[PDB]
Amino acid sequence: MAVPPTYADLGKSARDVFTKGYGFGLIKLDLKTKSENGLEFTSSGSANTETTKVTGSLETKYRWTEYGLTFTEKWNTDNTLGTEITVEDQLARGLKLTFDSSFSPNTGKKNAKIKTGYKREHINLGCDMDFDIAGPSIRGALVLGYEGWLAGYQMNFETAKSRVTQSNFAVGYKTDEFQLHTNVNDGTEFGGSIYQKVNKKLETAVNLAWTAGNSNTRFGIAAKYQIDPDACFSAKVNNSSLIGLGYTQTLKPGIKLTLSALLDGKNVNAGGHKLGLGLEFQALE
Repeated sequence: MAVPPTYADLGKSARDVFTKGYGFGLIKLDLKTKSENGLEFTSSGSANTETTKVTGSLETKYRWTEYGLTFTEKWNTDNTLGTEITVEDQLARGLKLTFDSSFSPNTGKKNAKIKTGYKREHINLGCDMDFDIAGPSIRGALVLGYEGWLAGYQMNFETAKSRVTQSNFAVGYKTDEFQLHTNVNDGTEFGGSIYQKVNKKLETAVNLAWTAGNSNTRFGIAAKYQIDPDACFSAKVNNSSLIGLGYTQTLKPGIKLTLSALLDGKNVNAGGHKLGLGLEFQALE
């Protein structure tokens, strides 16, 4: 059983480029300190320095053994409450148990979800059940792996009703320089993502999806261009003429500067620019 993170290859390309990147002109912060002693500490969030609009999250995390125990506690300023604790089973190799807590906006009480992952040498099985008091929802995930092609489908069955609430789908193939994954988010958005590497130049990813309702094609391309070990520029544009770039610059061992800006080609000069300035601090050594 040599089972790679195939489920993770379904959205690694897509999630990064698909995200809008709507910066309100504010500051993003991230600080992560790792120790291989069960300790992981993360501080993250965004603050608008124009008056005082600070919303973020604080993560108290526990990391014991790389492929063993990971405890995640996080609380958002939005009052939402997130928990995810993962334990890898040593008897059943490829068996992953994680206990999740869903982050309640108004309730303030975290809610219990049970997340299970079984890896078979060709395909990945995942059972995730969110327990609501009036009607729990059980979502089943299956990632398929067959010579050259990688596939996935995650379905949400709502026992609160008689019905599926979310339908997620993934298909594609992996090649030396090209990775393609067709991804579906509900019946409402279905499209494909292409990951292409330009040797020693830059790396580009394409995401475009069709959204049910009208004949809309959503097209977007992102490329991360690295010239320096301490400097890498990542730019993406969406077919809505929206150009957003993020510049990652390392200022000495421990400080990452991330400049991000979405320029609405619709009329940035008179319509406004989207801005995100982010500092990422890390303690490893």
